[PDB]
Amino acid sequence: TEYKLVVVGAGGVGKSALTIQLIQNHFVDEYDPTIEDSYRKQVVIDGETCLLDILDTAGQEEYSAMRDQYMRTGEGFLCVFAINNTKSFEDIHHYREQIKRVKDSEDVPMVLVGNKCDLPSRTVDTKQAQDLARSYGIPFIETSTKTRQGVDDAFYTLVREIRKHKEKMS
Ligand SMILES: Nc1nc2c(ncn2[C@@H]2O[C@H](COP(=O)(O)OP(=O)(O)O)[C@@H](O)[C@H]2O)c(=O)[nH]1
Repeated sequence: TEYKLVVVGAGGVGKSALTIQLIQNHFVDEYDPTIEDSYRKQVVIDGETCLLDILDTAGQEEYSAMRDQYMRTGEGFLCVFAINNTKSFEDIHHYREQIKRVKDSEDVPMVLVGNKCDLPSRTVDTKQAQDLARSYGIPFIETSTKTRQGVDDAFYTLVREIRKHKEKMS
């Protein structure tokens, strides 16, 4: 019943920072006597219990066996670039294409996220990113984990995208 969210993008764009901040504002303890400790932590977003994973392909993950498994298991993807890192924006299309290939689907819930929007050293304009998102047919939102701008909205929007997809498949 859980929604499986995956945060994907180039190294250093802020995927961990986004995910940590989301957990901080949304985790709760749940009573569940069927498990040994009787309580588990869970994240609830827009009324849905959500699982959270980060997909990174560089650094230590250059050595990982798990990339395609992350893509197959995830139900919706936050595709993150940083607004001060043009290469990270150029890398988005590769991630999206790989996800569509691995999932063998043209309809994969996704949201495009331009993180670090607090920074004054912008090299990716809001319009370039909006054009990309429009080509994909997905929402685009700018975020900052420093000011908190957009962070909740990015994940809430992804949850709605997944919900609408699950409604259609049903
Ligand atoms: N200015 C700014 N820095 C950020 C933001 N989000 C993350 N960072 C910083 O960017 C660096 C990389 O973040 P991290 O979460 O490790 O990125 P990941 O490699 O994509 O998981 C760290 O120094 C973070 O503090 C943001 O919204 N604004």
